[PDB]
Amino acid sequence: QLMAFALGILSVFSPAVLPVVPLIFAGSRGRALDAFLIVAGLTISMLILGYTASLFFGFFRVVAMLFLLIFALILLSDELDEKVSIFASRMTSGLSWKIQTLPSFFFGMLLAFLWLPAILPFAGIAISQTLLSENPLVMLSYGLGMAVTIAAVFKMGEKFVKANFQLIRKVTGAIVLLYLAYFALTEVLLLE
Repeated sequence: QLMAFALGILSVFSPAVLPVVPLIFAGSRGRALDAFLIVAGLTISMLILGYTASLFFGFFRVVAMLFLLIFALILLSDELDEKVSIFASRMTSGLSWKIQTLPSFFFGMLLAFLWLPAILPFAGIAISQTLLSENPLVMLSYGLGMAVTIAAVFKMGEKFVKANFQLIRKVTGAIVLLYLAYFALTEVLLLE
């Protein structure tokens, strides 16, 4: 949304684990603020795709995601763990082009990169949905992933949690859902 980016900054407030190690998908530093801008960034380029650009910045979408992969590499670096291993699994579900790819910037590789920036912005579109047209399909698909994640993060407003091991699990569901919603060959237009 035109304020979802702002929503993340509030999240940054909530300190939490001093190391704030990628756990609450939050943050607690100056450099982190710069990273927050990136999550917001993914939605604007993509919106043009909604129908069929062919005269905007279609190329920008692939390169933009490439820079993001660098941030993703740190997650894999982790000293092995659960969700991290499963997180890689999203790549198998997410990728598609294989026995029929279009020689370019490895479109499919780029897509895997794309999921990590979102989430709170993904949360931002949903707020828009309640006060905008109708489409329970996204909500129903989104709802199971959304309810667990939204409740845990809300706690941050007052103060995050020690480092609830359960909380990390919520992050994966939101990420899996976003790719499917974008695929929806409908909506995402609205603006004439």
